[PDB]
Amino acid sequence: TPAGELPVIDAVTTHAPEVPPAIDRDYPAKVRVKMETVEKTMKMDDGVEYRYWTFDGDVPGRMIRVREGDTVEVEFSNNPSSTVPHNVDFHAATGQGGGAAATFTAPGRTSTFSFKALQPGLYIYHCAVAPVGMHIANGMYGLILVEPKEGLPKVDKEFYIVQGDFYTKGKKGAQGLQPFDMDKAVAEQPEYVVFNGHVGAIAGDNALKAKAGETVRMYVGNGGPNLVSSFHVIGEIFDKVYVEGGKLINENVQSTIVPAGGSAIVEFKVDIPGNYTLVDHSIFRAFNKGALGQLKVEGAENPEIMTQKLSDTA
Amino acid sequence: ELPVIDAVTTHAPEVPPAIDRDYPAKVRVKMETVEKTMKMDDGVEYRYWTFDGDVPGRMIRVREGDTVEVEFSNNPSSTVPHNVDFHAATGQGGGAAATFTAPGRTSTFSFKALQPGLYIYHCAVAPVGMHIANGMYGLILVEPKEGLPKVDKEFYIVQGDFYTKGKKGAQGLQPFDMDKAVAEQPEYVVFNGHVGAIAGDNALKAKAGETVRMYVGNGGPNLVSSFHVIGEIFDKVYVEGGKLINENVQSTIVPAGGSAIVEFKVDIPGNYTLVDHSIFRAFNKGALGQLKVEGAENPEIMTQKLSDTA
Amino acid sequence: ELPVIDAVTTHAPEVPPAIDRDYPAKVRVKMETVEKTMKMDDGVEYRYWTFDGDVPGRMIRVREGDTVEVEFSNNPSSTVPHNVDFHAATGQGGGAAATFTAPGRTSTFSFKALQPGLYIYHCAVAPVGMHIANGMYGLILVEPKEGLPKVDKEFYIVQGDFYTKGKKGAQGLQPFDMDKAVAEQPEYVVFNGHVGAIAGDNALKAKAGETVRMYVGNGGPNLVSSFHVIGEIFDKVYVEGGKLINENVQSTIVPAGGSAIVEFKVDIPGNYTLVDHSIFRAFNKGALGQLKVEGAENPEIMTQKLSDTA
Ligand SMILES: [Cu+2]
Ligand SMILES: [Cu+2]
Ligand SMILES: [Cu+2]
Ligand SMILES: [Cu+2]
Ligand SMILES: [Cu+2]
Ligand SMILES: [Cu+2]
Ligand code: NA
Ligand code: NA
Ligand code: NA
Repeated sequence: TPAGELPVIDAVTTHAPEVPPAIDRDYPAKVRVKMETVEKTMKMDDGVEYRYWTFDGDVPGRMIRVREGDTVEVEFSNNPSSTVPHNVDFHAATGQGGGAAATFTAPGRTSTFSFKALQPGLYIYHCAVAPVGMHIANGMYGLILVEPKEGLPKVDKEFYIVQGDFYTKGKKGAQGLQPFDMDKAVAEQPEYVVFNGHVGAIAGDNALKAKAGETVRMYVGNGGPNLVSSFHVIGEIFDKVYVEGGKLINENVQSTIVPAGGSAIVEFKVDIPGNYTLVDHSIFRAFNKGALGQLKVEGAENPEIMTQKLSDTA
Repeated sequence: ELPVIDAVTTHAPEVPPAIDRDYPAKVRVKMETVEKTMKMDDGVEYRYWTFDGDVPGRMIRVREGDTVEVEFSNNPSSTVPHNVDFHAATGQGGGAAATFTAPGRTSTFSFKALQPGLYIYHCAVAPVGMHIANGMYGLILVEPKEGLPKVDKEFYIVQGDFYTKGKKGAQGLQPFDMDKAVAEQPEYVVFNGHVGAIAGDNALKAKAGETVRMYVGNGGPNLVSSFHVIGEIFDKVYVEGGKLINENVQSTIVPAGGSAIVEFKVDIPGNYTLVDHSIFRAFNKGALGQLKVEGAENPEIMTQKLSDTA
Repeated sequence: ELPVIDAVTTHAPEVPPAIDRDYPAKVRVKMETVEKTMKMDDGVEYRYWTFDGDVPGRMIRVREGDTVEVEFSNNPSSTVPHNVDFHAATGQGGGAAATFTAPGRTSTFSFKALQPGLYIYHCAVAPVGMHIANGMYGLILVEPKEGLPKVDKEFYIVQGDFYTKGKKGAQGLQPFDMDKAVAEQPEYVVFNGHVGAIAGDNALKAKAGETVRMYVGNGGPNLVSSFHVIGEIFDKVYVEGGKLINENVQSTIVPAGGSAIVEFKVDIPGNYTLVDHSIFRAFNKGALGQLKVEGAENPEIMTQKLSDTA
């Protein structure tokens, strides 16, 4: 069926950690997506600035949500102030470079192309301009969720989380604007490992929020470029894991691998209030390089699941 | 309320016996944190921080739906506080906040084991990486309500990476090296705390024809293990320690802060070698264990060298 | 006893024909270990240690329940002994002890392939890591008794990490660098022994509409691959080379000393890139292959650039 004969729907995309609403369609549609590539200076950590290359102004790019069988029409613009061309490779797309050749766009230009989402899953998209590693390492990646035809189960809370490793010339903590360091990248020796582009992006005042009793689903991406994440939530167990973001489901998992350029979906029920910490359990990444997020859960205590310190004695 | 049962815990590589119970119970566990100097390798000493005096901590075995009440003691000679985060526990820090214990003090708390699996537990005192890197980790097995299938031999194996200021082989007491840890460049990668801890005279033992199950933990702090047994194939793998079962696997990933269960039947006698198949860890950094199998040879499965010609 | 059959082995990226046998057989395999200098990249030489003259070794294909008889020769020009450990073999060293062969000698031994799967084989002479790092690894496929599903194209792909004294790009003969190996800091990461071994004029080839299966091994010694095909999605993944099947996976882990099988149908023409998606390995260290697919375009699946405006 030609895509021009399908009803046209403007995509609802979200900035991390938000997720677009679930799709209540039982028929294919032509989904129009607008993306802009912007090079901009942002805060990586306290007193540390970095020149990010972004989809739509932050890291990761905005999340896209479509249904298996949809045609995705992408209007791809590269901001005039950009120093280099950019494009996008959708791991959800079947064909040359996942769309990279069709979306090769110089600064001040706009490209359009479309692809059919043939297979459900949770797919990384990222820039593929040479040198690809640099474009990825500077923050050009995001997730597109392709729902199964029948949809996914309903859950109370959904979060959008993408891990990435960053390579600065100075050591972590070195102040000022820090340029990209190709040698550390080739050596796979990052200074920062973060969720959603920046240290503390989903921690402290920016923590994720939920209420006791709610079911939580996390769409977890790994833009890399290099590291593989042992993803874990302190204080919780994964009721379900879509292994490597695929169809296969594992259960009762404490820590699951997220491949580089890959993904995973994890689900768990937050039973009792508390502060839950997302980490890459290659643990020195979490507590020394920034691979640390927080989930605030409010509600009524339940001693039957866990008690506090009942006593301390000599 | 629930009947109270004293936990049977075991020092690696031993495993507690399977649970013959069909009802929930309150299982009492005693844990002590002890800082002590032990041998890492020939002529190399290390200041370990341990649960119950060695690395890994003692294995705990409970049943889905049990209440686990932990009596947590910190030796008076300890220099810092310690606690425990059970990946099996649901709630704040897996119990870390409730078990924050200064030297010479005892804490108690409890949690219900809601989900079966094989869960790492470890200290979570800041700086978390250092407490883990010094050896404070172990495994707790939460059986399914119906139990696990019977096997002849069960082993308790936990990999960890260690960071010494001196190069591997440097003699004497070797302090923890924060810079190498942050860089993820360990000097030692071992099973159960020390080079040779389950090799040579400390090898695991079985008999030909017996079914073997290994509960494999990875305390990290940083490395991911490509776990493999030289000379054998995994008939079953509980993927990442979860419910999903894989079969006919030669090498399986054990995530950092994660686990795996593998099963295989040892068909013929011989020495079978446990390794992290990121192989320079095994044969240069110490990630090497041995399973000695006794019994009658069988040429139909494998022969010795049949001929040597020019 | 058993009928005797001479093995059909293949040079990468080719795969032996599927087995149309419904009965067990004695499959005779001849292997020779050869040390030889070859091109790693433009103007870069390396002293490879090989099974049968290249990296990886030739692929072996047998049926579950077969007896594999190996005639193992070590070329007289070799400087050290070599052997082979089959991850498919059950028993001492996977055959390493039985095939320990000095230069100019020949060893024979046999093993029964008890379990189906896709198994790494590699040399295990001390120092094991160096023998592997110099290129001594390959794959043996043990079919299930009922065989595998039919596919149009089958490819044989093995990733390996290499450790040279000089930085990648340094011209001339590059010796093995033990220090970088222990640090797991490779200069080259390649498919099938060399930069470009399956790219450009050596690219893999298929036709639009064909189903493709890749037998993907990771000889290591150290790295774990996030295997990905740019422009495609894995319809099927035999997780870690085992019996378990995943679907709709973009990137799958290949453990060190492990394997994976992936399947996908190439719908439209184009150049598809095999990479380790630890992406600096692909575009800076050489872990890059190409699958060129010819056929008729289909804008319904993907279009070219439809417009370029201001
Ligand atoms: Cu770009
Ligand atoms: Cu990609
Ligand atoms: Cu501690
Ligand atoms: Cu933990
Ligand atoms: Cu050799
Ligand atoms: Cu091996
Ligand atoms: Na829960
Ligand atoms: Na066996
Ligand atoms: Na396809």
